[PDB]
Amino acid sequence: TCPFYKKIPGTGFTVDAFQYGVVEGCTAYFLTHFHSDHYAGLSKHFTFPVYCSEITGNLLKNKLHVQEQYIHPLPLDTECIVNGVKVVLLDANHCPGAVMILFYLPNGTVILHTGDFRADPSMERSLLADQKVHMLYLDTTYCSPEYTFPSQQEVIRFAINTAFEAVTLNPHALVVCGTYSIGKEKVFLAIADVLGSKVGMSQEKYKTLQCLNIPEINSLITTDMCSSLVHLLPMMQINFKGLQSHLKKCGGKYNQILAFRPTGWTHSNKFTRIADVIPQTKGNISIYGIPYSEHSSYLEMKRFVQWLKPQKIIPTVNVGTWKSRSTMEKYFREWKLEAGY
Ligand code: NI
Repeated sequence: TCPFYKKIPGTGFTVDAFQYGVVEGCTAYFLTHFHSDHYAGLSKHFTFPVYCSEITGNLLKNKLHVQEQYIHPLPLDTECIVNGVKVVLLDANHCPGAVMILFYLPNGTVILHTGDFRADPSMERSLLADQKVHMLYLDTTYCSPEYTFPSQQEVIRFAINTAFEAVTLNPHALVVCGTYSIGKEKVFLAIADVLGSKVGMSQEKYKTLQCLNIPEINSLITTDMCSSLVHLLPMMQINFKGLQSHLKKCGGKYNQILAFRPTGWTHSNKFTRIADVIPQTKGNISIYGIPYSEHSSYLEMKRFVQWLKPQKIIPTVNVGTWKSRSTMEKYFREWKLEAGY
């Protein structure tokens, strides 16, 4: 049954709650972003109102075939009225089309649901600064102090320099980048840009990217693999067997693969600096794991919450074990005591 942390009190609303069947007394289903754990259960047969960003609405219509009459896209940073309740969508700095939702309840409570986010100081100057928030439903994916990682900018710098060096030394090398959902587009796009190539990909992936309103996308992506030296593959295929196989398919156009797997976190971060990262190599294949995250680090999350000073925090991630839940609640108390709220 629908967990409490997907329900907005004082409304008929749910958030990312599409896998429970008909939620009893839900008059509007919000979807924060197009990732499978959050959209699971949507299809062409869904007949209730879905509220989302324009980009998420493009993906609903074109990838899952949800009918147009049930998609209610809302513009960002704009006061809107839904079943008599004022709401605002804000940029979550997650994947394309991902939002946070501000709800202004009739009784005067103000709730922020972050959906999935990577906290950023830029948020401290949006519509959030203009009023107080009583309840925060928080993306706690990496809510433990061992989760440190570099800025997205330092990681893209490392990838571009690595790729440019490799292909300049060997103009017959192929670069491969893994993907399994929308998000992290900058990795493969920035590499293609420095090399003067388009990114080659499957028809289904090309379709997904064309839903995202990315400026100048017809210039950066293609389905013609033959004309490209940056290929996008499913993440699962980013291993020595999958890559040896792919290289065979290219028919002696290329004699080396440099591949990138942008993971969330990996334990090498506690010990290693981005400058200090090395690939796994076998034969003429090298694989780099790079810590490109689209979730808050522990310190980025902590800053955001200590700025916002909510009266109550409701975690939405890692809530399934008692030891996790208990540890998170202890961090929230430290933060409140340190900041004085
Ligand atoms: Ni997500």
